[PDB]
Amino acid sequence: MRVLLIHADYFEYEVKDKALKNPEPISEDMKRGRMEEVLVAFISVEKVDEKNPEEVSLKAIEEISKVAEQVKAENVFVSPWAHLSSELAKPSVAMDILNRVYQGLKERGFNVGKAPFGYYIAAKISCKGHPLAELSRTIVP
Amino acid sequence: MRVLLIHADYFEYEVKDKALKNPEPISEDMKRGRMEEVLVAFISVEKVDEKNPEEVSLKAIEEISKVAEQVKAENVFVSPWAHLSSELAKPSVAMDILNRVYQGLKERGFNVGKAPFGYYIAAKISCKGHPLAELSRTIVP
Repeated sequence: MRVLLIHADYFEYEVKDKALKNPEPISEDMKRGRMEEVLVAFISVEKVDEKNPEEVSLKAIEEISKVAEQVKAENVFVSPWAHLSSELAKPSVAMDILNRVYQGLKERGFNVGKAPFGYYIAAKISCKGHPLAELSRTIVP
Repeated sequence: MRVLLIHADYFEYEVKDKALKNPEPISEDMKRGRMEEVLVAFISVEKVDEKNPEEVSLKAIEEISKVAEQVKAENVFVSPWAHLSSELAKPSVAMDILNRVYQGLKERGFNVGKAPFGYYIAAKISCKGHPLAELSRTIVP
């Protein structure tokens, strides 16, 4: 798993076309979402993660939590992101892990948001620019 | 070299604190910059690139150009980005390659902008959300 963490003033997205034939279904109100003062977690689930969904999820939960605690973000957003890796996991594994990370961050106490899987999405973000505002982490079994 | 390419409605940045003791010097007017309808090129220069600055630069020039031509972006922005790699090049090599890529994109005919090296930078971006709007490429000797 590869993750890019961005401490942001705001992050807003709008779902555009489907990238998969059968993407994640969504209500009208899940097409757009916005959070402020938010640690955005751009997550690229890999093939190698298929071997241990739960361990990988637990590490990602913890690595993301630490940074959010260190930067004093109460809000966290989980986004799927095909763009930190070339060996990517099949969608079942990807959605599995993305939901596990989403749930475990809720369990830690953050106000957590997410984006639907399997779509092209427009987004806008304002990146803060302090020293810990942009971090990347690599997570394996 | 690792590159993330983002086709954007706009990209605006503001230089904040120095990340290096001796960063790239800049006039007042280089502290902020904005472009619209722009292919932003987030570039992470690696250790392995120290071996062939010019080849690596030529490939990056071409890979970026193709995408800009394919997405019909006349504007290209080159940003240094420490966040696509763990084995990063020393700053001399990094600035060397970043300037070569900047110059060669000017030679191709794009209106090209860049950001200063060696600073923490705040930025905002609106990502387009069509299928080719977010691409990553890996470039080696």
